[PDB]
Amino acid sequence: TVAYIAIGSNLASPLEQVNAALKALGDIPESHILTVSSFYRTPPLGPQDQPDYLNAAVALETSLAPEELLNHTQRIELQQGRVRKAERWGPATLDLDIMLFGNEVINTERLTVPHYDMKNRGFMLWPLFEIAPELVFPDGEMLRQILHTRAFDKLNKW
Ligand SMILES: [Cl-]
Repeated sequence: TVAYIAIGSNLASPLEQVNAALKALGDIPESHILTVSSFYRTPPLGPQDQPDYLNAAVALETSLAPEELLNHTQRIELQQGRVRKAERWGPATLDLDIMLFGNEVINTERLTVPHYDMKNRGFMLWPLFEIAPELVFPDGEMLRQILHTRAFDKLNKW
C-alpha cells in the first residue's frame, strides 16, 4: 500500500536530520521509499531568532498495517529526535506524520488518517503535490482543487 509521510525538522542542521530520517524510513521493515519531494522551508512564528523548519513529503510502499507503521514513525522520532536529552514538545523537533494510507480513513485514539490538519498546511500539501499531483483524498477531494481554493503561506524550497 502507498502511504504518504510528512517529515519536518528544525533540529541542528536540518538537512542532515531529514536525510537521516529518510534513511530510517527506508529501513522500516516491509517498506520501500518510492519517491521523495524537494525540501521546503518554513520560518518560525515571531521575529525571534529561531531555526527554520525543513519540510518534505515521502511516498512509502508498505505491507505493514497502519498502526504498525505508526509504531515505526514513533520509534524514529524518539531515536532521531532530541527527546531523551531534551523535551517531547521542545521548540526543536523531528516530526514524522502519516498523512495518508492508501485510500483508508482511520479514526482511532492513537491514529487519525488522513492527518487531521493536512488540508490546511501548505508545507504538507505542496510537497505532496510535487510527488502526487493527481492525488484524490479518500473523501473525494482533489489535491489540485484544494490548492486553488485554500490560502496557504508562501512556501519556498529550502
Ligand atoms: Cl479525506
